Amino acid sequence: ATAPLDLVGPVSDYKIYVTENIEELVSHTQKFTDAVKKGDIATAKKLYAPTRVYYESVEPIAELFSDLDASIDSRVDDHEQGVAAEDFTGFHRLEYALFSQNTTKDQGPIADKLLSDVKDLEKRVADLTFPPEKVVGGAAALLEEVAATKISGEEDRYSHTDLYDFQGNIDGAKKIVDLFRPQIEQQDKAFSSKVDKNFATVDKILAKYKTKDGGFETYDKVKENDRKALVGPVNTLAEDLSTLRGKLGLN
Amino acid sequence: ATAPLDLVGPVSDYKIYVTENIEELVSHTQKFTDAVKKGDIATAKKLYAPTRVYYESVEPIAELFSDLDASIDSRVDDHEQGVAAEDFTGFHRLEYALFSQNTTKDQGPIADKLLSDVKDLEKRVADLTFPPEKVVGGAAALLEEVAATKISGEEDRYSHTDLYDFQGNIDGAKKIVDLFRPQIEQQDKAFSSKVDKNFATVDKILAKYKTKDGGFETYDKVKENDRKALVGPVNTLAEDLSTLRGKLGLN
Repeated sequence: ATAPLDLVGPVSDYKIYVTENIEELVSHTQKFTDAVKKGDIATAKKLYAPTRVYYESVEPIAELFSDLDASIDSRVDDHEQGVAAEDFTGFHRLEYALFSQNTTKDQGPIADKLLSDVKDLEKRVADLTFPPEKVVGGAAALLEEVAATKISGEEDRYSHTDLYDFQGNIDGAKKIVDLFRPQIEQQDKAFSSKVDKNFATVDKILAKYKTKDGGFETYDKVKENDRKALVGPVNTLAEDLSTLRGKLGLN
Repeated sequence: ATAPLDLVGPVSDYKIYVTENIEELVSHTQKFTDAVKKGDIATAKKLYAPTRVYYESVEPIAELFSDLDASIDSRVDDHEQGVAAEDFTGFHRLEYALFSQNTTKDQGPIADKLLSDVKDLEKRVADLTFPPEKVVGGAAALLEEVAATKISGEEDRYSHTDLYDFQGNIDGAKKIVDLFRPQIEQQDKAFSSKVDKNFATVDKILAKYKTKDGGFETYDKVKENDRKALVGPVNTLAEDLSTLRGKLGLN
């Protein structure tokens, strides 16, 4: 097995990456929740998806905090009581108010809780010794999440900003693969190029829906043939990435 | 003496009719909310629409208590926050849990409040001096509600039991027309025959969707031809019935 300290290079660089994304998450969530508290629906809607990109890019770490992640990011699908669940809070609760209902009424406390929760997450990440097995395992976890809910447009059922989250997951996974390139190369000379090709295929389909202002079209614009073309490469990436924990001597 | 055709007669009889329906509403609501608290989803679903018929038949009086009516019977449409509104309670809040979400989780307090609210309504109706203009105008008020939400199937957006509510509104309006028939036919017997024929047309179409028990098909079963055939009679009735207050000197 591989001693975690032998992976300090890529693990340290990943914590720097996660920390930078978390700093941006906090600053964007401050602005997003301030807009909600101020009743500025248009500004809140514009900030929603760009803010979430920073969370979706660091899911391998955020999901280590199971209850906090649920507070920040649970979907309607996660609640027996649906949209009416008292425990349905965070981004998707505000997504419903802003995009389906066009309101900020009584959303102030939900916005305040979301800001408090992301500031909590920032502190927990600062305190965290990053386990390389969770980092390395995180790329496969991200691609499994893409396969489960993002290809089908089931992450943002009211704003339909799923492509922002999709691209964030992919970017967060590619970052992990890139950082561990030397360690992968020591055991498997062909692996990085194999996954790079499938990442490039996914990135090219996603790029068909980027906008000049720096965003994405809504999910209803994604053609059925592009949706179908994503399934294969995403599944092959998930399978390939699922071998890395073992290959690198972490489990 | 009191004249034999004095309006104190039919208004008294309407309070009896409303009182009898509210007695049934309380007993059925007890059984409906008991099932919700028990977790018996199948029984609660079967009791939902027959319970509501008694409320829908007396809406001219129930809607005089604005906050109570909202607590018992508001729709998602009535809430800026939609399904997540804390003040979304009563029949349609439980309708969402039972029919959309297939759950009774945490619905106990909502069921307790619905039973308490209909018991409140029962006491308020007993204490109420019925305003004769609200009684006589109640037939038009009910037909306007049919035209606004029942004919288009927008009353029960999760259970789709709108035909029960449709028929209940129609029956409650026909009761008012029948009670004031002696006074109306003093003034305009041709007008009364015109109203009866449109009621008979509506009842004949609705009867096409009755089931073997005193039930109705769900709204999706209503053929588009039968929907368009309902539109004319309902709108003629809404206009004709809007003249009753003036015909009886209550404007």
